[PDB]
Amino acid sequence: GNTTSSVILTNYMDTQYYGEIGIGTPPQTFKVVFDTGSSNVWVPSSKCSRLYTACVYHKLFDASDSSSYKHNGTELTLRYSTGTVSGFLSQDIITVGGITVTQMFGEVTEMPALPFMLAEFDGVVGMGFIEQAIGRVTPIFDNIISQGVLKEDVFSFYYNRDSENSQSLGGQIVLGGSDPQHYEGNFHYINLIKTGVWQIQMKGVSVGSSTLLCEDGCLALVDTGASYISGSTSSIEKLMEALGAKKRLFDYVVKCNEGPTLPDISFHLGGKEYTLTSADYVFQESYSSKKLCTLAIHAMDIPPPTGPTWALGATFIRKFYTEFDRRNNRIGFALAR
Ligand SMILES: Cc1c(F)cccc1Cc1c(C(=O)N2CCNCC2)c2c(C)c(O)ccc2n1-c1ccccc1
Ligand SMILES: *[C@@H]1O[C@H](CO)[C@@H](O)[C@H](O)[C@H]1NC(C)=O
Repeated sequence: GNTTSSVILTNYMDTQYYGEIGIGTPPQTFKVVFDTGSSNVWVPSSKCSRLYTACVYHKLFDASDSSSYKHNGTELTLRYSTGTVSGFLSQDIITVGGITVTQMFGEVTEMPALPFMLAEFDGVVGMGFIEQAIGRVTPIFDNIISQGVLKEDVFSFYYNRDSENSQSLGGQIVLGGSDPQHYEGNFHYINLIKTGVWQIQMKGVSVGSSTLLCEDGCLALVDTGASYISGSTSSIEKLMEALGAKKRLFDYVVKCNEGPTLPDISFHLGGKEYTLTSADYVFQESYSSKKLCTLAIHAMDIPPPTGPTWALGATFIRKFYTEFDRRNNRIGFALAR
């Protein structure tokens, strides 16, 4: 094809980057996360019981008001690291930044308050492969590819650092290419181990001088939907000990005064070193000794086949403009701007 389509994203507190999609005729609009760590499209359904408070706060899809709706009704359960959703399959017309696709998506009827009440987004757009799609439903990007409209069989992610300003731009996804306005230098491509998962080989994690972890290799899933960089509980508990961070219920803290003194964290990928400074991974809300600052790193035990793995989420993507190459089954990284 000849076309490139861009989706503008909203940056919510550096943890959620969401765009807009339209479903049905006339379009019903939803705030969605474009997730490379999953392959299914879902939105909350009007058929969701209002005893799920998450369904009371989010925008619901009503099939009754869509003229393009095609019923299916097959049940589906989508299990994620942070929680689970259930619903049934439905078919309709989806609009993603100028591209219109006939897509099979989940109408969510069971949506727990934890974590979904914390979500600013209503639904999810899975950017993974059909190999990871629950119910073997064709993912949205495969359907866009089938239209033969895109210049390249690629998609890119730009996540902005700045969240507290307007006119700034929260982020951007480019379908069919990369925006050279948002990166500098050249892409360094790392090939995927196998097709089916946006996962690459990682050959070490360095805290300061020493390569404290992942010597003899480990895995790294490049997940656009993950707020933070994650590792296994054992890798994390070890990394956090090295930094001097204190384990809480869910997230790790450090004394705000100690934040800028923290050592650099480096990730060995495709023979290159991808380094994060303490400015990149500490939520530096203050410098007070009497205050605690959160780190944009946490533990996540991802079960097999995918895991155990590290996950390079928004924390990593903010520093490195990421290109997802479906044609050559590789991931490209470049310094973001
Ligand atoms: C963001 C997201 C998604 F895109 C698809 C499915 C589930 C989630 C929820 C969700 C996460 C999640 O389970 N996944 C798995 C599939 N790929 C995306 C990340 C998640 C992860 C793993 C984190 O390390 C940190 C926050 C997370 N949020 C989260 C963020 C903000 C508020 C509440 C939760
Ligand atoms: C739902 O869609 C799938 C497409 O893979 C089809 O094989 C199945 O029979 C459908 N069920 C209904 C009730 O339309």
